[PDB]
Amino acid sequence: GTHSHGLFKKLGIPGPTPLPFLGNILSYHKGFCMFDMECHKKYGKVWGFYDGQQPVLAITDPDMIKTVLVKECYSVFTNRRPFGPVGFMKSAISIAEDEEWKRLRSLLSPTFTSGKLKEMVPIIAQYGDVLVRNLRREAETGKPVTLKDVFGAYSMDVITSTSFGVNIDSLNNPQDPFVENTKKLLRFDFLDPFFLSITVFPFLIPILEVLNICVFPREVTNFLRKSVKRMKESRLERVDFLQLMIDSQNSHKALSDLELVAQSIIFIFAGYETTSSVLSFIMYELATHPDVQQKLQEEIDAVLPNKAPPTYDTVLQMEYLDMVVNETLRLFPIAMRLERVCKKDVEINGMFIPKGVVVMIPSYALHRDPKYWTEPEKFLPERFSKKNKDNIDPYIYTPFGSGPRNCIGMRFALMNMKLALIRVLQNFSFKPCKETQIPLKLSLGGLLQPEKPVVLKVESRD
Ligand code: HEM
Ligand SMILES: CC(=O)[C@H]1CC[C@H]2[C@@H]3CCC4=CC(=O)CC[C@]4(C)[C@H]3CC[C@]12C
Repeated sequence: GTHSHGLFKKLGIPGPTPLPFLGNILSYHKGFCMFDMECHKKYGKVWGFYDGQQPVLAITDPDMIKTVLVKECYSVFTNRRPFGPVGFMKSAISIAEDEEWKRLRSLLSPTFTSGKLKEMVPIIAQYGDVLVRNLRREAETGKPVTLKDVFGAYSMDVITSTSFGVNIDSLNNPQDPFVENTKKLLRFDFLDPFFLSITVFPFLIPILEVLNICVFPREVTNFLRKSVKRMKESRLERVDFLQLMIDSQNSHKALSDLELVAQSIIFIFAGYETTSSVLSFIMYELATHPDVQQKLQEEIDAVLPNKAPPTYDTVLQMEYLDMVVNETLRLFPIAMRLERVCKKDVEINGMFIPKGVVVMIPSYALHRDPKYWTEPEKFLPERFSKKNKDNIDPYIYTPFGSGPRNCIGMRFALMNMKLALIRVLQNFSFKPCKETQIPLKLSLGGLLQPEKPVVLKVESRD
């Protein structure tokens, strides 16, 4: 079982020595992120490894990265690594490929313009208020609060309302069937037995498609499909993603009906647990660095006096806030990696890359690389002080990727998280208990998350 295993020794590329059938996956005991640093540390600029039989080429040079992510994105590095039995979700933009990806992407971009984002701020700012009362209510009771729980509820509230115009406080209405289903849409752990099996036996993926076994829980997708077509149905009696999409069905185009339901499902999958994880990582950093939390609270109260409500304009005004957000994303880029399938023999910047190879950018590692980042391990928001910008390479730092296929939901996710932080920090402060793990521990699994969940105390500023 060493078919594609000769490739990198042939081209003269360095790397860890692959076992038959398994390749290098046994090196994943430490998790993706620490496998990526070790390889960087030990082979340097470039290296090669095998996910089962699948050869993966890591690159860390910013010029090489740009060529891949930007310059030719369209005729060579268009698609992501196929990853599992996927059924109708093959039409979701993050999963679609080549020409149909390109069609969806430009059908869906107008939905993410800045105009639309502003129509949406009074809708998401509403759940900023909701989150606050939920927070005071169980902070004036004492004591430890689980962030992932309060920020998950907030992330859900904001998705349900901007995706579908469904307005519920999910923390307190925990069983609207709409809360129950959408909550099951978590990010995939690719070190789970199921995905490691799939990686070693990818010839099994088609078999699973046949039995209609899918990585998106068929019971949840059923629910949303029936939900959506009913929403479209009883709407022929503003503003939300569903609506913007229903409109771009009225004149590549003819954004399909089922194509629409797929995008709706995938927007949830993309924004729900991502947004809640980052908010947790940030609020963890703010509790462990009162320096920074105090400075932010002071910045907020100068832009928004008398606990005044955040607007779009006052949000972009706050550059210490922006500093904290980015410095958190550096330390914890929850994507971990960026990947493109190389779909033709190509020659980029002097390195020959044979057709079929997965080219991989180790985002977690580059964000912690001693060259570009002084004291890489410490939470230092001053890195992003507008002084030191332009000392920041947009290809080293890539928490939302880069190029035509970057995070289409970026400015939304950024605006979402900031409005949440502001409303929270206008009202509360967050101290570390010692149910709190200090310092933080990342998971040995395939998701960038804390080992044990983050718990803190929440004091009302009154
Ligand atoms: C803090 C929250 C988020 C982070 C850190 C994040 C990060 C990322 C990253 C790294 C990628 C891959 C980009 C690449 O391959 O270069 C991505 C893709 C994507 N994200 Fe986000 N994301 C977040 C939230 C969201 C939200 C809220 C949405 C939608 C509402 C969203 C929708 C997408 C979509 C649709 C793609 C694939 C786009 C395509 O393939 O054309 N993400 N995200
Ligand atoms: C947590 C996670 O990544 C999810 C995504 C796809 C999910 C799997 C999908 C297929 C599946 C079918 C089963 O009957 C057992 C559970 C499993 C094996 C699921 C376990 C949890 C997985 C691995």
